[PDB]
Amino acid sequence: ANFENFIGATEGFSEIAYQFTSHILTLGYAVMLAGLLYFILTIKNVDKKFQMSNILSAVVMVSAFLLLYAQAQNWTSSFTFNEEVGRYFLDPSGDLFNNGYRYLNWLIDVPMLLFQILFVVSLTTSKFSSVRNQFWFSGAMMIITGYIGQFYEVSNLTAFLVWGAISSAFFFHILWVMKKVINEGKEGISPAGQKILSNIWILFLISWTLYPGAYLMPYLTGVDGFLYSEDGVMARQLVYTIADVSSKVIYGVLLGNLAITLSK
Ligand SMILES: *C\C=C(C)/C=C/C=C(C)/C=C/C1=C(C)CCCC1(C)C
Repeated sequence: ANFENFIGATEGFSEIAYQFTSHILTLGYAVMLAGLLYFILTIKNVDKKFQMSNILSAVVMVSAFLLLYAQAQNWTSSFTFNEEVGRYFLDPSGDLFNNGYRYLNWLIDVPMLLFQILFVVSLTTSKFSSVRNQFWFSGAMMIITGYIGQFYEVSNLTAFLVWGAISSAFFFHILWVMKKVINEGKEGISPAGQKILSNIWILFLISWTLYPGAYLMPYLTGVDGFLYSEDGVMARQLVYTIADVSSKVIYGVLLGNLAITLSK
């Protein structure tokens, strides 16, 4: 159904590819647990008016920890070692590699990552509810559309790219609203706070952009290329993990540093 199931059923995964993926996916949820503690223990550092950011971050941590731990458990329990060939192949008796776990974490997270910023920075000419509604509708849509096309990653590479194209449309609209929010939030805050808001915008752009990259990591070097193999799966899962810590944990950390900066 997905690229990881196909490669695991045809050429198979080497011992290092399988060992490396389960390791990156373990490090993935382990830092979410660490992030959950950081946000809980640091709430006393920010004034009451900003604590909504810590709360939102902590709930994202929980969602990330639970679902990413299941994604890892699903990966390891999805392949078995064939001593006769020397590689890990799809196990007909297991439940297969399912991306729905990662895609459900995204759906729960988008509304909270985009909402929490509006609890630290202030808008000027924009309306609070107008920005929030645009963030929730388009953030959900980019995800349900990215999940619809992900079903044809193998079955139909045309629908894979069209759905990913529509999903991107909603994605670039978010970057647009996120840019006005950071421009308005900069007004009336000290130069120190502005610098952090600039770092946040840059981290938001790269981190969220990493996702579509992994969505295409295999079909990047062609239909018979270096990444159209077990290496493309190692790079996709790796890219997801980097974007996962950056867009969820690092992003939330920077917001807290901003809130800390604002109370002076
Ligand atoms: C886990 C938390 C968040 C905010 C995840 C965000 C993920 C993306 C922005 C993914 C975007 C996609 C794009 C742009 C196109 C293909 C489908 C994706 C969902 C991977």
